[PDB]
Amino acid sequence: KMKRGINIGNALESPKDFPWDVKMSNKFFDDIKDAGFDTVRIPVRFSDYTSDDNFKIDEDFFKKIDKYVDYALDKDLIVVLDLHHFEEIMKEPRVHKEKFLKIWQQIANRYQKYDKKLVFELLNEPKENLYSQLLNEYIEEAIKIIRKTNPKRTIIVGPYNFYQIDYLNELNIPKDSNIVVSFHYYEPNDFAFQGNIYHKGFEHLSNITWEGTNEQMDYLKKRFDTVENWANKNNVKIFLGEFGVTKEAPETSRRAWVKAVREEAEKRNFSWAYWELASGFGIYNQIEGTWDRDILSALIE
Ligand SMILES: OC[C@H]1O[C@@H](O)[C@H](O)[C@@H](O)[C@@H]1O
Repeated sequence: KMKRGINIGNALESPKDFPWDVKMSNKFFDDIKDAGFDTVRIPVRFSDYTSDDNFKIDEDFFKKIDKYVDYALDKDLIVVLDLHHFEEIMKEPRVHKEKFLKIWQQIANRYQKYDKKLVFELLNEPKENLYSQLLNEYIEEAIKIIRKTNPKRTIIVGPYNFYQIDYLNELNIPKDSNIVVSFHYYEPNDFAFQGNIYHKGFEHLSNITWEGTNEQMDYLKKRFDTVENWANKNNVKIFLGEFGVTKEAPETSRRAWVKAVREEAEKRNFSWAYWELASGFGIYNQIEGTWDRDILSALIE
């Protein structure tokens, strides 16, 4: 099902009391669908909308999610609903385990009848103190809750340290046929993030190139070898849930990197979703509804 996807980023994963620079809008799903994408990824920071008791998700905000998911779903888009930027659980996972499992109880109860095309992504980029042996324990506990109301819906999990290839070996594949494994890919980091203010440590880089040299192509291929090999041995399909390049980077390298990564993904039967529609990594002007053909051409011929 999933192949060509895009993230609506820096939108609903914004902090509850500080919105970021992209305003979610139904027109987005029209233009994404018409561009050739079959899949949209929607990061949502539900953790900012809980009664911090039974951890009841604010119904107001929750209705906002009904609006866009239904609209997206009523265009035949696959919608990955993604619990994004749950920051407190990365610092003290043991304190927020229950808050995490309560959150997925509500989500699964509420969209249990929804079309197959609605997919669940449990926890974006586990990092810091939520290390693998806890992450796996919480992942198994969340799937068994979800599986009472959503027994066949697709569920996406990912490894520790920002969904990193290097931590796939520690990620446990659950007892379950309907699970996709996701990694993120932005290597090399200094080229992909250069000049972006939101990427702490990268904001003052400048004019770094990716020309597609043989060593550069070789590295990319070996990194993707590592993931394919893992996925073969574990009989799971892989989803490249985020990849992209900031706008500040050199126009021509940006296109070549994105093409090369997209191509390598498809070459190995990976679904993918480009990091980010309309923000600092974007390829789409939210004010005029126009695309950056130069980058869009790299993603979809
Ligand atoms: O999704 C994680 C992060 O990635 C960056 O692209 C966004 O600009 C940041 O504000 C966000 O914290």
